[PDB]
Amino acid sequence: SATRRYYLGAVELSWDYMQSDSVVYKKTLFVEFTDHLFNIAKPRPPWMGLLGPTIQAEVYDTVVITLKNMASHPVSLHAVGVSYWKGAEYDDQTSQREKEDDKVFPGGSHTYVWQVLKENGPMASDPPCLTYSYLSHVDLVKDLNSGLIGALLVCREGSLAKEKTQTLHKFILLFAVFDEGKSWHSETNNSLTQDRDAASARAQPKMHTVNGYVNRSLPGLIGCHRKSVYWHVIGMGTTPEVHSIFLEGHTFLVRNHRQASLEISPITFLTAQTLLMDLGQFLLFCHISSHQHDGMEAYVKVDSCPEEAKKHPKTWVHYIAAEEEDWDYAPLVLAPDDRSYKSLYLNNGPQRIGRKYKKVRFMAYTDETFKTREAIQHESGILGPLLYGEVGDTLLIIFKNQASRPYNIYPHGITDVRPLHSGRLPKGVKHLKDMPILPGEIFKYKWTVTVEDGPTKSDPRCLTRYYSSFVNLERDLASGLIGPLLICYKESVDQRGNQMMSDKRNVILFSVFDENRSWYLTENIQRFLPNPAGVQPEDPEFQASNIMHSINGYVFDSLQLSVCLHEVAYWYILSVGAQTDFLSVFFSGYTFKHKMVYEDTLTLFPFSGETVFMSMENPGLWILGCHNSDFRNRGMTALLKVSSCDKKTRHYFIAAVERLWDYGMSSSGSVPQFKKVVFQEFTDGSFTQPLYRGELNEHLGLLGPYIRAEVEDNIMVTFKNQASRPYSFYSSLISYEEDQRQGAEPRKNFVKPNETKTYFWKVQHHMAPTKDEFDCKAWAYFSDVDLEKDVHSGLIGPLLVCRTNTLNPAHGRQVTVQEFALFFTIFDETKSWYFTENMERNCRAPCNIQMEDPTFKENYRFHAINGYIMDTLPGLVMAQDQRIRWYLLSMGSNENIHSIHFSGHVFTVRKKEEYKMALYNLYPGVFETVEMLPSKVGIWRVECLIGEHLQAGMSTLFLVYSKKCQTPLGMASGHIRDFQITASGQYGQWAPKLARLHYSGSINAWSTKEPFSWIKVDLLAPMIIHGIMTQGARQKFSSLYISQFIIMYSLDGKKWQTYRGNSTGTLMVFFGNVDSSGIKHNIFNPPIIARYIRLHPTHYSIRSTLRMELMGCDLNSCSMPLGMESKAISDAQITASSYLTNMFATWSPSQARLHLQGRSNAWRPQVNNPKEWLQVDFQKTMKVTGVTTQGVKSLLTSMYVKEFLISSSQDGHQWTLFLQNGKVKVFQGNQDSFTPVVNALDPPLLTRYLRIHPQSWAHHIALRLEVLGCEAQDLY
Repeated sequence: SATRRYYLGAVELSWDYMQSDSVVYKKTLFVEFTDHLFNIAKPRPPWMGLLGPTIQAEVYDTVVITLKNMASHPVSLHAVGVSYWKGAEYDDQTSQREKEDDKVFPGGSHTYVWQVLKENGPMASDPPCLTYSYLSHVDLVKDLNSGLIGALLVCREGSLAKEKTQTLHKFILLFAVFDEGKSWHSETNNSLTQDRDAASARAQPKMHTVNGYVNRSLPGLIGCHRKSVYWHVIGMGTTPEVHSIFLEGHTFLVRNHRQASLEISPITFLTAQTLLMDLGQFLLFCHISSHQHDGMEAYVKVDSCPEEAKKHPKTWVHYIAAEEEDWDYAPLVLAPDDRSYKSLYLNNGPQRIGRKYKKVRFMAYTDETFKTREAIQHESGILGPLLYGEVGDTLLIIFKNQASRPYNIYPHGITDVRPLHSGRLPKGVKHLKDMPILPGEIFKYKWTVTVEDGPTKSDPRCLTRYYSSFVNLERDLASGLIGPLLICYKESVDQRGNQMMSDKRNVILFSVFDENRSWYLTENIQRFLPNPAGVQPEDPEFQASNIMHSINGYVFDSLQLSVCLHEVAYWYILSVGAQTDFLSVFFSGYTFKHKMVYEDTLTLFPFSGETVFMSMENPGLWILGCHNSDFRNRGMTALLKVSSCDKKTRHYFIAAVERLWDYGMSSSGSVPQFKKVVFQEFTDGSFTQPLYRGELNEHLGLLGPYIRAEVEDNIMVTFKNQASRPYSFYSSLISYEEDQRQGAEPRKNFVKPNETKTYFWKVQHHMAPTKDEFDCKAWAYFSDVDLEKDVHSGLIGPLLVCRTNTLNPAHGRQVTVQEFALFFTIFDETKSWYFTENMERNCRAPCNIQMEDPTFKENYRFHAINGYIMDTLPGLVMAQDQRIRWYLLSMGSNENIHSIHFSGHVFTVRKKEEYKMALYNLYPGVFETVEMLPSKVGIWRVECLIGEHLQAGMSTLFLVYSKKCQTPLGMASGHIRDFQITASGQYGQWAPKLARLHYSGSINAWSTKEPFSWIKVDLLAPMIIHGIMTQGARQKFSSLYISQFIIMYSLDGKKWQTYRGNSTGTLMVFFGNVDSSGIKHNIFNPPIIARYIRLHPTHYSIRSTLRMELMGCDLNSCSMPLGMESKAISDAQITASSYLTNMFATWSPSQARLHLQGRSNAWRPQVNNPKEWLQVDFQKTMKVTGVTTQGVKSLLTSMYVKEFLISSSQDGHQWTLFLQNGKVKVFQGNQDSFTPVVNALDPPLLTRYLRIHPQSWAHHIALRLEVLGCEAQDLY
């Protein structure tokens, strides 16, 4: 274990972005220093720029970061991906010492210790170094937008030394979107802002930047020739805004996958690897057009450095020509609907052109003179002839510009384009991509595929690329110059062109052809419109009619993809259009194999493309489209008509009961109660009595019941709508085999109010997790009547499909792993099905009801986790050292990208191989199952780090408790005072005060006479109650067994919850022994967390007499034993002043084990004096909650220390006698030799050594002690 010590410091510096180091924007950044004196800063490479110093560590390493705060605003240091103990200021219930790390005030410092453990180490199938980051978590939004961020690297064991020899040449890239408006250092005009507008200063424009440098001013990026340079990418977006980072002529490698671009969602860490096999000053630019206008571009100045079954290249002769054609977007559609949105698109008027437009389409030809067209199918539509090619293949693209405008041909994946025989390119034309081929010219191209652009072994068989004209980046695509390119792997495409066993080669283009930018715009205006003078350039309606959201160039289900049944086929999806945001492309009830993982949502970034692989077996007609509500409404749909290519019943009952749901504002002027519809499980088919939700299912919240089923476990879900609107039940897994009866009619569910419908399907392998995945895979079910509105209303629930023999048969769920499903989304109640009723009931006059007002929409917007806003989601309890399987999922609009983070925790993602991650980025429709191992006990916060998403409140608290803190809570010991105990009634003799365990006389618990007599005990603070003792009891010759009570608990004394736990019934019957004496100590599994417990006896054997004792530990679960009876500490650590070690009866300190008998059963010093001690070592700074001294009975004589002391020391020399308020606290040791006496330290002592001084004893000093406490940080 090598300790690596850094000295960080947050300093305010006048950053200047563009100008290598625009306007001088004040920024606060982490700056490393040489020593703790904080005088000299370590030199920084120029390419780092506005980025915190890199912190590197290996497995089993430890870092001691001393963070000073020289700024004028509070700063913390919250590392990600490493283990540490209590830098986040949230509710965790910890003392002042453990809250200092959460926030650091200016002029102060704190020594964080992010010890790296084996769980943080990369797996075998992972890159040698993993990319993480650290930041300031005081405010998140303002901190990130103020530049406070660094980098963190967790490499393999000893891998730093090897990296020194074979330098992997790692680059640290920060794709920051720093916005000066929402930063810690935003314009100070807010002070005395009257008559001095803050918007005059350009409204603090956001700066799309790379490492703090904008518009190609990165002065340090220098690669090496033939060098596999590694990249470490960190995204910094407070707002949910994406980026697409491209490298000129270079393709990245992430997870052994050929990423043509970097999908940089707001907060993302990834490790890339680009094999630099070329010289020149390349460009690292953002390709999405709205960000292409921005300045997120950089220089990659690669330089030379000193040195230390087709299988042949085949030519591809093609004759592509640009032809002017009148394209009909929706030719086979019916009349436009009244004056709806369809009439905006497919209708003709003074401001509307209609469905026909003048464009240019890439047309194939069978000759070099371009005088004979080929056969173009209706499926392709606007797409040109298909282009392909294995690695190392030449593509003779003979291109003729038959159209009246200069157009050319150029691929996007292939980086080697040769102009056939060496010819002189005209002046000003450096490459073949910007060649303006004049009309009639037949200039040719040759595309040689290289390994650097071909698919890898881990990648799918073919790659989804495209070819298009590049004379103008926007208008050429807007005019219909698009075509597919298939860079396939070797031994998969023959010399003819068709793929080896090309069953159904289907290409779909989810792209938007903005007809406002078509080259033939004025021609369309003066041809297809009656009076061209009526056209206004700035008319929003005229512009709106131009835009045509189309699939393959078809709008409003004009494209009918006739796919065969029982047939295996591929789908190369291409989102290359005017869209500036990702598309949640989905197939109706069709999971597709993507990244070696089955899923029913493919996220495609602009100018990208991902191939998928699905086997068609579900009959019936389906609607392929995008999850985006608006895009599907504008016409981004297609009929995936799949007809027959003619050559353990786990029953569930779900109802959409419309219940008044609040977002937890009651616990977080009246509480705004919103009416929402939610799935709900019901016991019987009449939907009268529902399944009550126990403590283990309390975390579900707004979600529906767990629809759990194993492989080949045919689910049967009966759904009856208890609502006002006709909702439905539909999950992506439902195999509608009943659609085979007729074949073509669209599926209808539309379950009317007070109507019932049955869904029955068999779970198949493709929806089950694979061998390399976890035990249970997550899905979702919702309503397909209106996906967006139904989800916004609250109809959503997880459908877990697990592997064989994973769910426990008795409980119906996997018990060995604590399953936990989460759902992140934004809930704008202005867009709910019940919005009118909710708004009337929640906001009455003088409310200013304005659906267009942004602040009004904010109030109805709720960034919630499972329906709860401010860390309110209850029911998150996990046992330490126990496997957990979180099912993270999210669904919604395009602003629904979240960065799930478990504070002080990391999780493995067995997606394709066993990968390791610490910040998962979820996309709408993506249902990913992860597994985590809880290390430290306490309260940690699950949160999304996406700026205002967390600021508005998207976060929750989960509790990790130790299953070893079962200490008595103080009932019988007298720690629980009598005034805290109250009851309602009593017996003739027994009283509520006299309820202590093993009390004097016949009194041993509480007893009562009148029925329905509850008794409650106020613990004055929430505690994890692990159970209540139940042994034999009696009184006045009345032998009585357990009284069969039911427990109610509450955190405030009002919200009384009945406990069921593992019980399927609404309550758990706490029975036990039967005569008078059997020991049936009740167990709370899962434990009860409440400030108030209450006992309600139901059975009345004799009168009510029982036997009880509260057993539980506190919130921090620090009552666990450090280990004395378990021999956790070695004999060498236990030293004594003297001992009476003998032959038969050794009296050495090594025999001080708790509850050990025999001749050698305890420790007895040679001299019985008050100055003796029993110093024990921990080898680590350990928190000591208390000391439980005990006596012993050596043969016949009974000896015990009646009173002892404590003397702590961090090294064994600085002994400190324990003192309570200045007077030595001499704990009461023992009263007999057979019963331990607990003596809690107040406050608990963190120390490496402590001494037990036996001030008083009986006969000979005897000490069978046992220390209590939990592990803590060292004092580095």
